[PDB]
Formats: sequence, structure tokens, C-alpha cells
Amino acid sequence: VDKNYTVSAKDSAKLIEEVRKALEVKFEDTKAGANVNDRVYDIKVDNVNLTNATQLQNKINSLTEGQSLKVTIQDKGHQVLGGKVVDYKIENYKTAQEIVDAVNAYNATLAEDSDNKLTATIKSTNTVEVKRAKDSANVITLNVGDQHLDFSKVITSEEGTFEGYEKRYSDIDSKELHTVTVKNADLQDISAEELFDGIRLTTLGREIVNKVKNGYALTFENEAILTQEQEDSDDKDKPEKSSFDIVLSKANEKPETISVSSKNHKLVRDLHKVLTDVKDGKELKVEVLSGDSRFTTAVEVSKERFKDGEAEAIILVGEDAIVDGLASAPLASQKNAPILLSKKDSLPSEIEAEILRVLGSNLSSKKIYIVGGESKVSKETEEKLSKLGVSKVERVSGEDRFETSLEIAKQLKDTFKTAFVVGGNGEADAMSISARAAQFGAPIIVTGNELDANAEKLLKGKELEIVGGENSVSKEVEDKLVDIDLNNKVERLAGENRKDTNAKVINKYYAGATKAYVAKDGYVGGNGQLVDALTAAPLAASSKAPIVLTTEELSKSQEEVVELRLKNATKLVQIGEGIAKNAIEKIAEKINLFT
Ligand SMILES: [Cl-]
Repeated sequence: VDKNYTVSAKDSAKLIEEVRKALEVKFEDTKAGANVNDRVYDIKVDNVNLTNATQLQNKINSLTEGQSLKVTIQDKGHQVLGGKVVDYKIENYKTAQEIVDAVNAYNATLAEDSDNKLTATIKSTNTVEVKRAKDSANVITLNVGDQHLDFSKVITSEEGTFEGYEKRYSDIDSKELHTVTVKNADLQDISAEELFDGIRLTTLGREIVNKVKNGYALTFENEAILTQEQEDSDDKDKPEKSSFDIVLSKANEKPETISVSSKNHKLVRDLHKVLTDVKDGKELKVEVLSGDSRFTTAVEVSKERFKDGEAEAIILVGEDAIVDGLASAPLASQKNAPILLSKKDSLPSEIEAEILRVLGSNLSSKKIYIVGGESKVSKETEEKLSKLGVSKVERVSGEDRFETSLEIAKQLKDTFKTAFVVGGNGEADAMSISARAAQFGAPIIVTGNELDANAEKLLKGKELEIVGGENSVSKEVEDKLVDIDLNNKVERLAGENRKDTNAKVINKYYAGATKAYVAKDGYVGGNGQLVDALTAAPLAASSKAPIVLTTEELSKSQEEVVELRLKNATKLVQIGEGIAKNAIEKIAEKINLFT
């Protein structure tokens, strides 16, 4: 057992019996100065000699939150010779000249002057003769490989009276001081990847961000991160892992320390940069707002948009109601309400819980709008909601989507100068204009093959824009729009596919934006995956920022517009999960987001 580490007080059982056993090792025979039965391990607690394992145990238990102590164990040098642990080792002369060297020390370093002075002569490569300088008697021949002798210990055995010399057993030097730090705290040893993938924090990564906002100060320790130059100059003799300790603390609370490392030095340097931002409270360059489902992602957008009790209303749509939802963006932005989601036959607890949080104590003066028919949100969920006590659960709906959009449209203030027209089958093209519309009170009118009379009545006199190709919004509807348009002109934003449409909306409206949001485009798992995009559009509207729609890599058309329009973006916010890291990297690269 040989190493210096840290354990928590709670999991220190193993160290304590480790010490109990080591305290039993004693010297059975000593020749270099120790005492028989002396312990062979020198063990201390904050440099105080350990009386027994139970005092270790009591010191560890008396540690309050955050406090730590160190145990030092050091072998004083021992070995087993013939079944007995000893403090000594037998050393032998290794060359002829070692022998004469010893004689020289005894003569000058010990004796001095002359009387007991000895003399040695090398006689061959591995024998030296030793005798006295005066009488030249008491002659011995030492060979290389013979045990060291003490010339101060003459063996005058009185069987008459003769000479002789005794041996020098030597000390086994102390080995090395190992330290175990014991902390009353929660400790973790994890790879850096578990917390951060290269550009985004992971869900485990955001738990730390959440603890800081919860009064935990973030502090760093044992920082052993190498600069690109220490990695550039492959001078050898360098570690294969970067590391550091993250410490979270709060008053009356038990701290927590998380040790991270990786074979990826850039990952670690990068992660340490994001955590400095989290500790400094400085807005990150890449933030993910998401949960394990469309319902928990919708709550995370709501937490970003509203502090407790700050929402004036609730917009509730069916979980799969993409058209009612994307059309609901200027409505959620206008009524300062989150777009939350319901099952048709129930309200998940996560959403009910976010309703309470954002309406707060004055819910009595606020409203809950349910968009869509009972085919999206049943009559029964509507009555469970009437049990709350909000000013009013008002349903905004019609016989179909076309009709529902005009109803949403009517809940907006008529003081708007812009309106958008999209097809009942164009949700993947349409979603691209939700933030812009939410950002300007512009309704989003959804139409079938021919424009309804009420639709024409709401847009007659205002400036209109079409989003979708002629197969979504017929060229006939277009002709009727140019007719009711103010300047007798209606532009159409329409790419070959939904990523080209998203690129045209971004090219047209977002020059100068200081943020970019990104969400799945519906190409993995179908159009229902556009729900993330629709819960975030009022959020992107509040930031005057666009939503890039992508699941895998950007199209070239998107890559080019981002490069022209979003050079001022100083933040990339990802909504939801399942977006390739490469598209986020591509986006970061084009807008020059880093360093
Ligand atoms: Cl994040």
C-alpha cells in the first residue's frame, strides 16, 4: 500500500483498520539503534504521534463540515531476517578500495594522532590486508563481498589473549512519508467528459451550475492544467492527464469536492474556462436549455423566461400541436406567458408544477389560454385547471388549425403592421418565422388552398409576408394577398427545403443579432420534434435573436447566412437534446464565438 490520497470521513473505515494493523508491526530484533518492540511505522495525525486506532477514529469523527486532517505513515525501514522483523541490513564491501576507505575514517575521523592507528594494503583486485602501523600485527584479509566491520570493536578473546574485529550491521533508512487526507465532505472522482463534451456542459455538468445559483460558491483547487505550450513542446516527462478540483460550499452545508481529469488537455482547459465563467457569474458562450422530454425542456425555457411569479399568463398547447404552437409565439410574447405543453388526457406534474411557479400568489388576476381543440387538450384537463382559481381558463380554438390561427390572431392587439402567411402543411418552414413574429406582434395566419374571408378581413390594409413555397401557400392565395396588401406587394421567403427556408429568414431579418438560438429541425423523428423550437421562439423574440433549425450538420445555405449575419452573436443557446456537436461547432466557428 503506497500512495497519497483523500477519503471522506464517512468512507474512512478501511484507512482506520489499515492503520490498526500497521500499528501492530514492531521490531523483534534491533541493531541499528531502534528498541525492540518499537513500532516500525511512524504514524501521525496533524503531526501528532497516534496513541492507537481509536484516537484516529475519534479525530476523524470530531471533524465538522469542511474540516480535514492528515494522517502520515512512514516506514522507518524494516525487513524480515529469519522470521523476525528487524531494523537492520547487512552491508558488504563492494570493491578493494571501499575497505581502505573505511580504515581511513577510523584512523582520522575517529582516532586522531597515533596509538591505535591501523594500516591497509591492497593485495589483489578483491583482497586488502589490515594490521597495525606500529606492531604490524593482528593481520586480517578482507575480501570484496565480506560484511562491513567496526574497527573500534576488537575481539580480544581471553583464551590466552588474541585479536579479531566485530561487524557493522547498518540501518535500513526510513522510506517515504505517505499522506492521507481525511475530509468531512462529499467527494467525486470523474472524467472531464462526464461534465462537458468539448463545447457544451452535460446534464451532470449543469447540476453544478444549478448548485452555484443555489448559494454555493464555486472555488478551484489542485489545478494541474498544462498550457498548449507544455503540450506543444513534446519534451517528454509530462503527465497524460489534466486535472483540477471543483469545490462547492455554503453556510451550514457540507461542502462537496469534484476531481476531474482527462487525456484531453484542451477539454479540461476549456471546461475550466466555462467553470470560471460559472464561478464569476459570467454568462456562458454555449448554454443548453433542455430536459429528458419536450415537457421538461418546455419548463427549462420557462425558467429562462420567468423568475417566480413573474408570468402574467399561461399558453397551453397539445404536446404534438406544432401548428397551434408555432402560431402561439406572438401570443406567448404578448401576454408574457410560457408555452407549456399538455397531454390530451392529462397534465404531467412537471408542467402543473411550472404553472404554479410562474403565476405565483396573484394567480387570481391571471389567465390560462388552452390553444387547440379537445383533440389536443381535452375538456377534462380544462376542468382540472378550473379548480386552480385563476382569473380565467379561456380556450382559443376553432374547427381546425386554419380556424385556430385566426382565433389566436384575434387575441393579439390589432395595432400590428405585419402579418405572416403559411400553409397548413408548412410547419417546418413556418417555425423559422415564429421568433420574428413573436418579436413584433405579427400574427401567423395558417391557410388552406384558398384564403378564408375572415383571414382577408384581418390582413386587409396591413403588410404581409409569405413563408413556404407555392405547394404550401398557393400562388392563388398570394394573388389575393397582394390585393389586400398595403403597398400592393408581398414577398415570399421559400427555400427548396426547411433548412434553406430557415437560412432565408435568418438572412432577411437578423443582421446584427447578438445571440443565436438552435433547435431540432424535425428531420430526426419527424415534425413533432419542432416542439422545442416552438416553446423557445418567445424566448428568442425577447432576445431579438433567430432560431437556427438543425439536427445534424448545417446546410451550406445556413452556414453562409450565419457567416454574414451573426458575426455579432456573443452567445449560442441550444434548446433540447439530440443536436449534433458538430452543428454547434460549425455555428460557433462561423460567428467567431470563441476567445
Ligand atoms: Cl449549459
